[PDB]
Amino acid sequence: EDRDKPYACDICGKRYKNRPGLSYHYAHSHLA
Ligand SMILES: [Zn+2]
Repeated sequence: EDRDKPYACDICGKRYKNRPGLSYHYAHSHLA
């Protein structure tokens, strides 16, 4: 599945199949 969903958020570990999916999570998650 690290083949199918090779990208991951460094804070929560959520896995993503595509970079734009992670990009959106990264932009808006885990903020004050
Ligand atoms: Zn995260």
